[PDB]
Amino acid sequence: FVEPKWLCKIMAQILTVPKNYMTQYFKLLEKFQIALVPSSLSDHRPVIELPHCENSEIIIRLYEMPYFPMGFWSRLINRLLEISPYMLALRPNRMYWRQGIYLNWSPEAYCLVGSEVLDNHPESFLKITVPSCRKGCILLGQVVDHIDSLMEEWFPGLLEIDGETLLKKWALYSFNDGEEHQKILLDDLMKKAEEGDLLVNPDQPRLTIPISQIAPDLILA
Amino acid sequence: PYNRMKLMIVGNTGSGKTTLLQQLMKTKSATVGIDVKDWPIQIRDKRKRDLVLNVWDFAGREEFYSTHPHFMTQRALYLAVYDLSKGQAEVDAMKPWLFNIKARASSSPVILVGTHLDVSKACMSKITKELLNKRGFPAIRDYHFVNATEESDALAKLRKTIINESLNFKIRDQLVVGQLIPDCYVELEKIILSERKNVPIEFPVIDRKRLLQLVRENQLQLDENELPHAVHFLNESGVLLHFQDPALQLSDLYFVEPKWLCKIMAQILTVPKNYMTQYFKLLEKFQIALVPSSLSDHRPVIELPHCENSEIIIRLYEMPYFPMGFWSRLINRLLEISPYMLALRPNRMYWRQGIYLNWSPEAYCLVGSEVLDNHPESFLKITVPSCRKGCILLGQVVDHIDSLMEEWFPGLLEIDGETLLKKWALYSFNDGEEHQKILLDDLMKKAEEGDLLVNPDQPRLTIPISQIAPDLILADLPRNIMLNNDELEFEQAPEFLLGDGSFGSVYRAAYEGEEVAVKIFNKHTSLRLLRQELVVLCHLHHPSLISLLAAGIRPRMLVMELASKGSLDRLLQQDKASLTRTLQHRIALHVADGLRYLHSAMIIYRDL
Ligand SMILES: Nc1nc2c(ncn2[C@@H]2O[C@H](COP(=O)(O)OP(=O)(O)O)[C@@H](O)[C@H]2O)c(=O)[nH]1
Repeated sequence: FVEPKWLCKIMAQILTVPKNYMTQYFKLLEKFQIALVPSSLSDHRPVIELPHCENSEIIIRLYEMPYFPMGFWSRLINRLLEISPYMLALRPNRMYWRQGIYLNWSPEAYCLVGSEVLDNHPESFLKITVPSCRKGCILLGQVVDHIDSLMEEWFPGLLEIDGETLLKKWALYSFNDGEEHQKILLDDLMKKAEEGDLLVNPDQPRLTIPISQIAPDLILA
Repeated sequence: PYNRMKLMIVGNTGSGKTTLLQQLMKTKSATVGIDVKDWPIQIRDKRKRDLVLNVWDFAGREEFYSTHPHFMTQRALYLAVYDLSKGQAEVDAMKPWLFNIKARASSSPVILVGTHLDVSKACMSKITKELLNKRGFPAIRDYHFVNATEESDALAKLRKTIINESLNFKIRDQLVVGQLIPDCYVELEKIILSERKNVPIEFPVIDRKRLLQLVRENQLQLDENELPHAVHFLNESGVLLHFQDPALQLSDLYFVEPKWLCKIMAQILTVPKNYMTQYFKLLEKFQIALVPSSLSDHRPVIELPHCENSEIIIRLYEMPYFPMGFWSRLINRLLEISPYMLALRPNRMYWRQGIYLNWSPEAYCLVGSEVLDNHPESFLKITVPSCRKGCILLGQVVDHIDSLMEEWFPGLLEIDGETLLKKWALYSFNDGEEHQKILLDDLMKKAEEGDLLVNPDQPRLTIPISQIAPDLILADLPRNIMLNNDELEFEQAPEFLLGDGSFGSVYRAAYEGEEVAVKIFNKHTSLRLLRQELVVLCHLHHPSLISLLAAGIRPRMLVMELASKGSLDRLLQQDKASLTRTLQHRIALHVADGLRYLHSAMIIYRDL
């Protein structure tokens, strides 16, 4: 491509609306993240009543950052497009919007990534919900690896240590027996340093939780 | 004579209703709820029939539309005001309302009223006289171009027309305005009207004990067993509202002064510590609770697992518009009450016009409005996988929708015959690879039950009617049950082979070499009753309940095991000596075991 302003203008032409290069046109249209148009995806979370409530049947992980980078969700959705299967086959149900994916195989083999906003917190979050079963652990591993790879490849400044690091990965655990609520949130690096044992324990050590059912990407689960 | 009738003032937002009403009753702010009132018309003619219309000034704004179909009845006259100012398009903007008057109250008059005559476009009578007269619409009987905010010969003629058109109602020559009632009913109405004043304004509700105390404290001779009929009749006339249904805990509370109830319930759609639970119960009864309205109206992209025309089953439902609270009642009805198995909670993704329950990549179900090109009508496409669990889901969903239509919107099924609701079934002779599923009206396919296949002009192609409409052929049930008609040896016509006299239409036949008792459920009725009985019977499996052998569509029949010694009643009549103490005990034990198993499945065997 010589004279790049023409390429850039032509590629951005369709976001407001040579018979040989149609296929190359579509290929580089996907390379610019224009193709299913990832932009204009209604921006509105559709109500989703997951099969599994109960703090002892789902695994949550957050991803905190001051704002989502510009083309973050587009590249993420494109990256997660059926490239994260529970098994090693079956095509899953998928319900995209501008800030989420929600692949869903079965009532025990689903995965919902998607922005979730909290009260009294101007930051942005990327809560990931996943069932506690084996297939769930597999999905959580794949999703976390894809996100981490995207961050390291496109937005390096979000990982540069000065140290708030501008990206604090949380892991939501609930000592509260699953019945009670308000999952205590623990920074991921602290739990990594808590790999010496295989459990987490509160001030009252009668309670305990295995680190597998909190962050099964650290312990090889 | 009961001189009381409901006048309902329907219309769109901003068009003059409360101002027209203030000038109709000469009674010299956006409506919230339905704003009930009542004005008495003292007719000065020789027939000085002092009638009392109770008006219902319906709110035009859309957010309240979910609760309006609860307050649209037959024994009522309708107005329909439509703001002449924005002419030629405000008439085409109130066609939904007229279609809804048609669906809910199919035989009630409608007096079109064009307000805003001061500003401007009176040639809107053209579209009124061409498109709005008889093409699927609720029998318009007068049309006035009136002003509001001032009385004149226009409003005078409009008021006189309301009076006349009220008195001459005559549903099947009945003259609603002057029918007869037991005098105790009007006495009860007068004591209720007096109780309207002596009740706290913050809570006008009255208690069933307070009503009993009131009817006893005066000379009203209404017995306790008579009160339901009376209070329900006063309910129909819009005096007091009440809900005798025991599913709710409200039957002890009788809503007097209904305008307060309606306003209070619609209060939360714009935003007494004892009745919090009852509050929520009747909030769900009005379809307010998860708020089914304000559900973002935007279909979220859904990439189903299964493309390919030979792996999904489609069914449409065509109608000119969706009725007012249609999708709300439907979503509420489909709320996990349609499981693939007979357990597991499925994933659910609601929006304002869809549900999409989803168990597995082969056990999903997506109901939801789908709009087509070059078709102003509305559709209710239902997608479902072709497997067994899919067939089960399609059966349940179709039955729920059909039930809702027959219960709430009867006018959408009344045959004149376009019928205003044409259920399609999408089949694809195109081998599944190719596309453009040929659409076949369901009734035509029902008449194609003589065979078990559909065949095109080129009969080399064929499709089994199971993989098109498995609710007609008995495939939606578990445990495929058709009776292999080659092995049945039934003879219907002779009374020779009646199972016995007065067992219904149960006959005797020999199926697969053994004698069986075959009930002929065939009649003018549809497969509703047969499929209901087959669903109930298909999963019982107890040694003290009659076992199901087969079922057939040609004709509609049931095949069950044959009890050789007949019913117990005949034994008690004919051979009393055959019963001994051991046999009597065994019969009692077996019937007790049967009832025990039924109650273990939460089923009530009505009479025994
Ligand atoms: N000039 C004029 N104004 C009208 C007429 N009818 C209604 N309006 C205006 O329309 C408004 C009526 O609002 P309303 O119908 O009560 O709203 P609704 O309760 O939602 O139906 C008032 O502000 C009136 O001034 C009319 O015939 N002539």
